[PDB]
Amino acid sequence: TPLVSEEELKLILAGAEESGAIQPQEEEMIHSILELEETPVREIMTPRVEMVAIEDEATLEDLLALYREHRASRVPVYRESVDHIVGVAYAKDLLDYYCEEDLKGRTVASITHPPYFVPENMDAWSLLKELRRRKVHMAIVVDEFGGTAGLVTLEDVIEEIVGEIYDET
Amino acid sequence: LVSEEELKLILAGAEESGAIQPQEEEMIHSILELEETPVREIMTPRVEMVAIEDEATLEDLLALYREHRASRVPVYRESVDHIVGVAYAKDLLDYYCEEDLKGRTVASITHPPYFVPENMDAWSLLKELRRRKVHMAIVVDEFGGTAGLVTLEDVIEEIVGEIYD
Repeated sequence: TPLVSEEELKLILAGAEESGAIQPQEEEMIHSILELEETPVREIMTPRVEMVAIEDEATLEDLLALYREHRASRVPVYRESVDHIVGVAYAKDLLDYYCEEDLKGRTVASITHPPYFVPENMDAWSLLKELRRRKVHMAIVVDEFGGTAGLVTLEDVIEEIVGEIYDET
Repeated sequence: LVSEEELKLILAGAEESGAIQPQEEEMIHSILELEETPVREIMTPRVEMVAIEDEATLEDLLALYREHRASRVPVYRESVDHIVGVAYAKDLLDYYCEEDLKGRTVASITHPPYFVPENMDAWSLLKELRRRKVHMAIVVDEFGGTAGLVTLEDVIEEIVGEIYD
């Protein structure tokens, strides 16, 4: 019945927290849902200078060594430099070859998944929708000149809703 | 000071005013429904669990991963009704093929389990998973048997919808 703007809705959500009608984390999650459409992926991505990446003609043994050193479960794959991403490799795919053959016998290109590119100013609400329907849960973020701006994952969006939960061990 | 009755009317008013689109309001409703969802309704039941005995070798675990593709595997002692931990398949990458895989068993890499009752709500579960920094819980029945398993992703999918595998 009441005519309610999105601005008013946010203010009422704070009032429901103070009223104890909703728990503080319930309010924060609902508020974060509302902020998704206003959050560009540039603010939640792993930036280019912080991402773990590997060249396409490296071997699965190099990828294994990379995993043991940095813990990155998903690794962008590039040809000449990190500004030319040609796909994405998953550390867990090594388990299909580990101790079954010499990991030096295959290149990373042989297990690479096709990349999904999103611009820096895409909003996190749109990103959530796009990521959910695809079999790869990460996107390569591209700057306004076509270079690599960074990486963003479905997990990164989820964490904006529920907070950080757990990472490594 | 806003009552819980008003909050539900206001979210309804907000969709009808154009403030939020229906998917957004579906997500918000799911958030508010988490405390009324028992883990029993979102868990993988015992009859669909993939589990491994704790004295199986790391080689057995690797073979099981290739057959069934589960990244996290409950670990049990005598039958699946005595879960003693959880094994993470990528931890295998940290062990050498030459002797660790037949020299070690799943018990060498198991993480201690977190047990919850069947009627625990998904809101309480989410908070506990956050506090304990684990992504999985073993759901137990009233008699201490294994009812199933429930994961952080199970809860997330209640909020955002199905995630294509």
